[PDB]
Amino acid sequence: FACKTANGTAIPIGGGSANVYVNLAPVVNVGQNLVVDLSTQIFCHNDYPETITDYVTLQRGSAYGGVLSNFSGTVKYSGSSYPFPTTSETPRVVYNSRTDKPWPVALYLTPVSSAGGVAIKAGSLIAVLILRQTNNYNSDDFQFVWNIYANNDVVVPT
Ligand SMILES: CCCCCCCO[C@H]1O[C@H](CO)[C@@H](O)[C@H](F)[C@@H]1O
Repeated sequence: FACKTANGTAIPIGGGSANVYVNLAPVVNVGQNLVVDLSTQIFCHNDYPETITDYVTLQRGSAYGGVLSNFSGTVKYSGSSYPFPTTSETPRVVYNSRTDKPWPVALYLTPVSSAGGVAIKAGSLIAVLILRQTNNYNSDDFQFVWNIYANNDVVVPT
C-alpha cells in the first residue's frame, strides 16, 4: 500500500508525510462553501490485492491558519459528513486494487460571521490530514500524513 499526489509526490509502503498544494476558489461569501476536494489530489493503491485487503480511514483532520480562524468546517469521507477539525476516526474504506484510486476526502468550509477580507493566505498551511492504513493480513498500521497548503489567497467579501 502506497499513495501519491496529483503532481507525483509519493508516500511509500510504511507511510510518512507529503505536502499537497491546493488551488482554492478565490471568493467565498458568508453562507457559501469553500470546497477542498482531496479526492482529485490524493491517490492510493493496494500492492498485493491477490492476498491482502487494505483498510483506510481518515484518522484525524486538523485545521490551521485562516481555516481554523475564519471557517466552520465539515469533512466528507466516502459519502458521510463529520465535524472538521475531527472528533473521531472515520469508518474504513477498502482498497483491493493495484489501480490508483482516490482517497475520498473533501473539506466543506463556510465563513464564520466575523470573517471578512483575506480569510486564507497564499502559501499557508490550512490543514493536516492523517490517513491511517491497516489490513486483514498482519499487524501493519501506518500513518500517511498529508500537509495541505493554499496555493492562493481566499477573500470573504464584506
Ligand atoms: C510473500 C508475502 C509478501 C507480503 C508482502 C507485504 C506487502 O506489504 C505492503 O503492501 C500491503 C498490501 O498493499 C499492505 O497491506 C502493507 F501495509 C504494506 O504496505
